[PDB]
Amino acid sequence: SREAPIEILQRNPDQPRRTFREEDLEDLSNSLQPILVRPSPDTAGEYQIVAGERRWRAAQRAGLKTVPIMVRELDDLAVLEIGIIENVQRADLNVLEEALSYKVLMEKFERTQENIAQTIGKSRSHVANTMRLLALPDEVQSYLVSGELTAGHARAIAAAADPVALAKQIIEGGLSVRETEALARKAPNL
Amino acid sequence: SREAPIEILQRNPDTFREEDLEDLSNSIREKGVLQPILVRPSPDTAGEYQIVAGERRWRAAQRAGLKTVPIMVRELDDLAVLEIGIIENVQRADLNVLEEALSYKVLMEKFERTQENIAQTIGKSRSHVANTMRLLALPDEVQSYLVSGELTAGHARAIAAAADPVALAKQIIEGGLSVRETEALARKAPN
DNA sequence: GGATGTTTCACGTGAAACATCC
DNA sequence: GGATGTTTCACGTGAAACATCC
Repeated sequence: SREAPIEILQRNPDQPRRTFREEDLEDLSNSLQPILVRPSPDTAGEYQIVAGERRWRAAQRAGLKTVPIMVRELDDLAVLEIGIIENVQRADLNVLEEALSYKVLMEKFERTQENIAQTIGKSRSHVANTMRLLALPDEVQSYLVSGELTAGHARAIAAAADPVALAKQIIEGGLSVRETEALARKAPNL
Repeated sequence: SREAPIEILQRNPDTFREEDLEDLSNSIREKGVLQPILVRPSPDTAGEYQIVAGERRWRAAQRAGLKTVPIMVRELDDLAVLEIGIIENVQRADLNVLEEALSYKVLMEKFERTQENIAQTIGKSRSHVANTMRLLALPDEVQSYLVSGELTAGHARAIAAAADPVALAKQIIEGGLSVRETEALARKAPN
């Protein structure tokens, strides 16, 4: 890990516009984990960030003249890929955003579930079940982000026919996940 | 600490997480502002006060719809700055359970806060605050297993009240027992 | 009665087990 | 056979219930 001026690092225009909560950044600012960089295609002696955009922003706030980088050369697709795998590992994301990240890793980057799981540190089951939530009706996906349903609830009624009817039953009756599992079990499937 | 209308307080002109504020709001809703707000006479108004410490609970009380909130006309004592420093550090949530327990013990002893007070402040439940602190009563051996990972909070908490906890900890690790199992183990201690 | 000490157990998670597809 | 699709259920957390102290 080489020391580098904070001036000569730049964010990746290609990988989507990451925004971070002021609170989280003010916290980090106030708090020596190297930033993963690669030689800048735009400049010559400058580096581009592949991972650690938060700490970079935090270091700027903390007023450091020079910040620890760790360089490695990397295809534009590899930097897109690491960008998504980093974003998932952040605990900020919600389950639908998390599922999309898994779908994109699997489609556009031809990764196996088992691959994604090993990479992101969860289990394959989890990766699989998370993605399945994208198959749910819009109505049911609304309840997931509103908070009216939990992942556990939604996942247990994914395989049912007329999930919306079960979701309504769950909310009205304030049912547990265990209860919904028994409900969906004795209901037809599509 | 005199009770004062929420109307007559104002912020220091020189972000708080919705979740955290909704939580506090609801605590103040049930138990009321358990920790006085430090104020000083308003330079802007005349009969109004300006807040020196407790902007969060003020905002929380407004959400809870309290007509009047407990104030204390007082400046920031070095102990007040030590106190805020610890309460901020706990809220960060980077810290581990033993560090968390110490923070609660110090808030309770050196700053004479009630468990219920600490809970409302830091946003966990009283039980939790109580049970977390109890882990400090465990032998060093057992506290080692908590940070090593060999035991979980749930395990340790369930054998705190036992005599010879170390013997139970050894039983747990050797037998790879669940928390439910340890609860049944400790339950059949004689008393 | 209200602060503190301790136990009990319903909860959603998460991954292992099982089922089906490629 | 190994990836993927889905179900089942053991797990620790977390907070309400219970117990004890002043």
